[PDB]
Amino acid sequence: EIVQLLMEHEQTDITSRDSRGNNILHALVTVAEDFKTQNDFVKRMYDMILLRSGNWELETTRNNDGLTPLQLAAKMGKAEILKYILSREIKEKRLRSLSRKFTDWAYGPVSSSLYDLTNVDTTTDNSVLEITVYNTN
Amino acid sequence: EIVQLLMEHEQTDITSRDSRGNNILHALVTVAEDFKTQNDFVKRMYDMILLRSGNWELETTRNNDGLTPLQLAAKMGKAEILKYILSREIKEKRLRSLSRKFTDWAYGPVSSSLYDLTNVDTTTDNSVLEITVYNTNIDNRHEMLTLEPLHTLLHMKWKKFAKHMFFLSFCFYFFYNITLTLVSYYRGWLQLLGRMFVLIWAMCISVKEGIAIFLLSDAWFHFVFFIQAVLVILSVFLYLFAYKEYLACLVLAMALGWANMLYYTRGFQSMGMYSVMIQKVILHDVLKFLFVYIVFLLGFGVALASLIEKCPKDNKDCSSYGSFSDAVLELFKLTIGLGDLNIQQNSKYPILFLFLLITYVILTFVLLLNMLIALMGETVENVSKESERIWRLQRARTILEFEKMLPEWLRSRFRMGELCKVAEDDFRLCLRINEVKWTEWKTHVSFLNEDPGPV
Amino acid sequence: LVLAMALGWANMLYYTRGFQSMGMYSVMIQKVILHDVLKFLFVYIVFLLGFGVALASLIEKCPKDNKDCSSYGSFSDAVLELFKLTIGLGDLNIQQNSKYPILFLFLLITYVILTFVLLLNMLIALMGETVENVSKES
Repeated sequence: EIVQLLMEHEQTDITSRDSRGNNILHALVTVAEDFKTQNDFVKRMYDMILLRSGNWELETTRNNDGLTPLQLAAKMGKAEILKYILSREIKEKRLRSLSRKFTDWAYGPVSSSLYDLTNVDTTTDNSVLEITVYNTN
Repeated sequence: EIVQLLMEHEQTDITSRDSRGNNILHALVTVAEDFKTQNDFVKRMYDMILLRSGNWELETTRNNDGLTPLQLAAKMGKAEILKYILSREIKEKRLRSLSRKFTDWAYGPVSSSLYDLTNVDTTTDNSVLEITVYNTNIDNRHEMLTLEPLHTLLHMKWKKFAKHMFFLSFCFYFFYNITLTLVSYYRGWLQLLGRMFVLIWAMCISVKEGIAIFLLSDAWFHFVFFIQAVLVILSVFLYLFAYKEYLACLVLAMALGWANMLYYTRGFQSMGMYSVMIQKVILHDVLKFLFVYIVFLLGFGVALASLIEKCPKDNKDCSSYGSFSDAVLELFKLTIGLGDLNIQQNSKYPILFLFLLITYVILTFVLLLNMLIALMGETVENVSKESERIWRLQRARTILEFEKMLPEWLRSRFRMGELCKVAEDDFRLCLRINEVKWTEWKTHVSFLNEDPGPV
Repeated sequence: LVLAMALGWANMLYYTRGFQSMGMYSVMIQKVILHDVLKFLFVYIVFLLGFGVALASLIEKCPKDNKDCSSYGSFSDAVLELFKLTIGLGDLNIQQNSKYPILFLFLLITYVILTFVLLLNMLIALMGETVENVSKES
């Protein structure tokens, strides 16, 4: 409710980066240590916030470490949140641009779940695949 | 309801002590055998009673055995009640003076649960820690120590000093037994000083283990160290004298010491469970096998010897298994797999000889198989759980041994207790802990320190 | 050249990691040789050195101008005999050129027994880790 209030307030700054360089979503990604401890409320908040901000600006940012919150999800052990971020399907035609998980082919129980490889394809200076696989701890 | 009535009556005597010296709370502590059997109603009664009596008088009492109900819980196996006795938080500002579990720092899911160490800090003639750890006839000591304050005390002390002392003693003993090896292998001025150091260190450990025995199988090591040092001093005595037995006792003590090295291997976590496995194996599993193997050995040995009793024909080499000891030696050699298997000479019944031998082999093999099957059955469960618990117990016992070895002033400097103020001019010693809970969101109305931060 | 050759034939296991079954097999090899065995080898070796110096000291009696008359003469030779016995090839007999033959035999037997129970316990620890960690972690 308070999040709804703040994002309804005009003086709010959504894209504000902290002294550590992190943004809102970066914090949440630091926060979700495990599914059992929090009963998975954070994914709901991530979803609500992205639905309340229809831009790619947030996911496009980099912290002072030079990493996307997705890249930060890799640098940490965030798993369920990552399952949500990669598997993201939106029926809303206004915000459908955001959903990475597409479904373009379906005759019945069979379907084509089409996914997005932008920063994952091992192309631009790092990748979720490379980052994770070469990560430690 | 009846309790409410009685405590509402003025003629009641709450502090009344029995012919045994116990009071109300002592009795409940005697009766809390298990959570499952009683469905945990006693904790509720303890709580209601303390809330009906706003004084420290009861828990400050001592029985005729000279023990608080808390100390009585330690001498007993009461666990669930004890978690309440230590972890006690009261939001009521009138009775808040009683609660030992304080929470002075909270910004969110993070908080500081501050606990009280009054009788637990190993200070006043006994303590819950010392009492529990040195207690016997209680198998619940593990769950007792899994609690927050005691566990964190042990860890804080290990990170303070004890690890240094453990590695230190390990180094001393290492150099000691190594010097002993050099001596035993080579038998100027350096050797004399080394021998003097050996005598001194041996006297030290010998007197330590002697005092330990006087204060007296988890303690199996003490007697072993004692026997070692005894054999050492005996070797020294016989060395000076014109005797041939000095080498024997010396060597025996040396090998015994290299065996005692396992006790120092008990330090490491994995090696700890490993050594616990050693002790458990050699205690439970093997002894049956060895006893019964030995009686089999004696039987088949006398059998073979009797058959072999045929005349050697003036040649010892012609007669194998002639001496009973030689026959037993051949059998054990065979069980190893070096034995000499052959059609016997100077024998009346070679067939029966062979058959009895084969039967001994087969029986030994299946017997080995059965110590193995018993081993696996016990291990599948006892291996993981019992190892960690018993290991931590041993760790705690040794830690407290080191802590009791030290004087008061050094102890006073190494105290993990940090004093903290509490309402009503109540000053008490405490151990700060910081924990987190992500599930239950409960606003903190009761907190001592206004400014939420480590300062 | 030879040592590198044998080291390479050992490195062949790394290529065995390709196959699914042999993959989990090689993972089991690595996990075993890392966790289980090192404890056994360290503690075995210290036992070995102790009982070795023991046997050598007892054997320190004069060989009588005959090296063959003195077994366990060199510490390395004694340790060799002990490991040979653990294999099961050792020569067990009443020792000559010895002051305390009974003590010698007893120390030897104790070494055997300790080694055996020790082996049994590493096997215990192995199984205890294998019940769960074998399948999934592999």
